[PDB]
Amino acid sequence: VNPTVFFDIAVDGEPLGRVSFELFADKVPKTAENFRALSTGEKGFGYKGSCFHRIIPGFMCQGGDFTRHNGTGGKSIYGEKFEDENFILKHTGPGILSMANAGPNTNGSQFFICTAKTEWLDGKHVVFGKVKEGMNIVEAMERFGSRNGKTSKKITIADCGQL
Repeated sequence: VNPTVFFDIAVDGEPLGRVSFELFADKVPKTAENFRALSTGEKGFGYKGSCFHRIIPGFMCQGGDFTRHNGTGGKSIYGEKFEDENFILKHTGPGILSMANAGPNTNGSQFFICTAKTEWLDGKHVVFGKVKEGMNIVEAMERFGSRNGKTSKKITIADCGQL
C-alpha cells in the first residue's frame, strides 16, 4: 500500500494547516522512498523546519532545500544526487508532486507541488505523488507567493512525518 506523508505548514510561525500526500511507491519506488524518509527524518536529516522558498501563483510551490534554504541546496538519501527513475506519470493538474532538478539525473531533495497543469515538464521531471488531503491549504499557501516566486511571509514545514 502506497505510503502517506503529512506536512504541517506555518506562516511566519503561525499554524496554517496540514497537507497530506500519497506517494506512488508502486510506480516510482526509489523516488517515493527518498521523499518518505526525508519526511520522517529517519536518516538524520530531512524536511522538518525547512521552507517553501519559491511560490508562483498559478504555477507551483517549491520547497525541499533544507541545506541552503533558497533553491541551491539539498541532498537525497542516496547521496547528493540520483537518477531520473522513470517518467511514467505526468503533470496532469493541480496537486501533482514532482522532483525539481538542474539537468538530467540530478534529483536531490527539492520538489514542487503543482497548482496548475504543467505538461511541458512531462518527461523532464519525475512525478512521484499527489496531494491527498488539504489541497485547500496548498491554495492558501499559494496566496503568499508572487510572480517572481518570492514569498510575502515565511512558509515553513513546522512538522512532517508518515501517517
